[PDB]
Amino acid sequence: PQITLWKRPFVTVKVGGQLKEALLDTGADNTIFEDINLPGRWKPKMVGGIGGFLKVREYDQVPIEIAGHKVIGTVLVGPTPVNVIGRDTMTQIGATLNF
Amino acid sequence: PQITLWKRPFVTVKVGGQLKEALLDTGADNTIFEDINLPGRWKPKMVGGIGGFLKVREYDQVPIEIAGHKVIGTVLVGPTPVNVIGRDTMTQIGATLNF
Repeated sequence: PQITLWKRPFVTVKVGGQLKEALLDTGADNTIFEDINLPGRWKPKMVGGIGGFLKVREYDQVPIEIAGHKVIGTVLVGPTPVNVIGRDTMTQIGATLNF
Repeated sequence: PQITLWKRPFVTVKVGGQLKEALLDTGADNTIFEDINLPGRWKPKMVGGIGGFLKVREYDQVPIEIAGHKVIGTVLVGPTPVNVIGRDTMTQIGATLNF
């Protein structure tokens, strides 16, 4: 649908099998979740951080659905204050910014 | 304008009478610029994540123009990877997220 920005743009997402709230974040390149149980095959990911490598897993072949749109994407699992839907998943979903 | 997310959603802005480029960032509550000189008193604020917690400055009565729209409010000044137009400013121009 169509979202104004008075509230943070949290949306309900079905990721893998599970329902989570995630923020649509046009400033973020990737889609990251924390606190999650993906059944997928994951691979480790190298992400440089303060004090060394952050603990970050990558899941491909992830069913993602937001507002009826069902897609297969890539989800990073790592430390993040909220779940974020970055531009990688927004573009697969035809999301535009309007003004 | 109607702006897709294949690239980083940068636009031209006039902040405190000066032209800049900034990323339209739906995941940021506030607008922040680096490397600008504003008139008047500031207040200490902090923005975080990791990279750490960053002490920043908040200025008031600051004019922002995005496509002939105009708002006079607060902005943050401090270290930031790119200039950022946050929700606080994007609501003042009518911006929406459409999926």
